[PDB]
Amino acid sequence: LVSIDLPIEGRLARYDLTGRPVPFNSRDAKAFSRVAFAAAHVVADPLADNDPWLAPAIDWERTLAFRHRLWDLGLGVAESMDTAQRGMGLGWPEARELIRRSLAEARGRPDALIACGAGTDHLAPGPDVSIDDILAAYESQIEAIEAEGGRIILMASRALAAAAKGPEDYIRVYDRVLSQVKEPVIIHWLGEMFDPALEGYWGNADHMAAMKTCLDVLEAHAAKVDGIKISLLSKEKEIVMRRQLPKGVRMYTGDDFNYAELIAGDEEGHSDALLGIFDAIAPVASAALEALGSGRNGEFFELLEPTVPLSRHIFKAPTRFYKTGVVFLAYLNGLQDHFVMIGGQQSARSLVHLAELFRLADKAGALADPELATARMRRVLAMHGV
Repeated sequence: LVSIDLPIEGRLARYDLTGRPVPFNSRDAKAFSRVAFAAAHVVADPLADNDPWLAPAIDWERTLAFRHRLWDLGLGVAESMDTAQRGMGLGWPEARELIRRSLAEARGRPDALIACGAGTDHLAPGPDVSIDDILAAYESQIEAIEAEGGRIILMASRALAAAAKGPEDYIRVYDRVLSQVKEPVIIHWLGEMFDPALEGYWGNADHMAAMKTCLDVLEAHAAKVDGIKISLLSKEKEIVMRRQLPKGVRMYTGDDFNYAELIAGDEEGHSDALLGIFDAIAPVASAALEALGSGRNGEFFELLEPTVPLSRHIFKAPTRFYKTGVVFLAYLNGLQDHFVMIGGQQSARSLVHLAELFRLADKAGALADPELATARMRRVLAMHGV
């Protein structure tokens, strides 16, 4: 019986932990009936002589240990993605290095699925940045990744969102890029709540009309496109899109609010998964993907539905700070020994939010080690003078 006093409404109240941790169990992806990636976070080095809001310092050992944890659970790894703070703390040089190390770890394992974010993030949006400049940016990163034997997740581009004079520029850019990739790609449609500089991507401010342009690209280069990850957090928009998708082009859900419903699917289809939440609830997701693969849909929901409130909390407005809840949860689970983040983002959620995160994590069976989680929460409260 573990109990802790936690902040609610300016005051402090008893919370008794009541969750049964879902036990960590090693698993092979073949036990699943879905293709599931976790977009994995980065562990900062808390001893480096960096300026924390200006430039990052990474703990490689701790960062790579977390990729192995994901591979162990059968989950794939989506590297240097939005969850690894790409474009918002993690520059291209550090992203390229993380990609390089992770690929090398992967080849060291029989069971390591991994795909690497390739984009434009080394290029500043500019009033005279050209389409050619943008193609050069994409191919530069794409070639860098392919040289390390990586499959690509094709990221949305900040410079293109600012240079594009309509839908036709997206068509041309993705036409050259996709005809020049060497292997099937997963296209990433990242919404503005995650990246405000990706405003009106595909050439329209309206998501329903931007969808049209996006669908057109996938039709045009279907063989070169393994899938699309949508991160708009609009569940109706995903369902409508996954039904219009070409033969052999997968729908990877990016919807951390609605993943359980979407992964299980409807009477028309399901979607696969490429989720930042799968990082934070890795053990549970694994256990549930196994149940789903065993046609045991009841246990799938029993395991996953309790995480859903935790997830909605972690990704709540302002949503771009979800990474804080993810790394805080890693810290509670002892996957790292500190709560220091690239960009100094440990501080982007209130204490009240971190305490609520702890309760929802408890009730979702997402605290692997409740006693350790509780001690760590206590150290965090003490630091805040509680």
